[PDB]
Amino acid sequence: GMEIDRGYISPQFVTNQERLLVEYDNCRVLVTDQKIDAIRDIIPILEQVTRLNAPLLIIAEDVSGEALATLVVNKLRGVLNVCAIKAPGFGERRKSLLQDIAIVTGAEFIAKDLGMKVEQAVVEQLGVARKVTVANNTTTLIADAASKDEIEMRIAQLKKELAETDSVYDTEKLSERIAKLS
Repeated sequence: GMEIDRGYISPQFVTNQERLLVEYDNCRVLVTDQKIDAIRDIIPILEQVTRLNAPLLIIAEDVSGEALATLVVNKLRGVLNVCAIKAPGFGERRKSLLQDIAIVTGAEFIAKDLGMKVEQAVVEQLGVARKVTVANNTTTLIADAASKDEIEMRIAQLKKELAETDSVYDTEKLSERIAKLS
């Protein structure tokens, strides 16, 4: 499946005690490049997802403070299965990867540059992954919600970048991104 080089933000999210893994089926996915720290930011979507009986994976710039504390407590006390991971990479590269993840999961990228805020997120904006496995250092998503036209559009976009790039690093990352999308 599709791998992300980031693991769980807290080990308290673990569902598999023996393997120290988070293991979800049919998981809803929040995709954002915003930091989630204030409890007010996370409460609305948490309330909505709790009603749905679905697991939730949160991908954000970071999750910390009271917002993280609220997530761990709701998981530990059996309200819902939820896990947070950091968005991969940095800067424009992080943005590009989140766009990829949004496409693959059919999520709306709650992007800071477009003025989208986590506080007004609704379930409609969440993506879905068939299988989610979160380890301490990596995450693997299996998804079937992607529009194949969107995938082909994205690959065409990345194709031009790959043909044009002259660095080994970007050559490696772009060619592997096209693989993750394919």
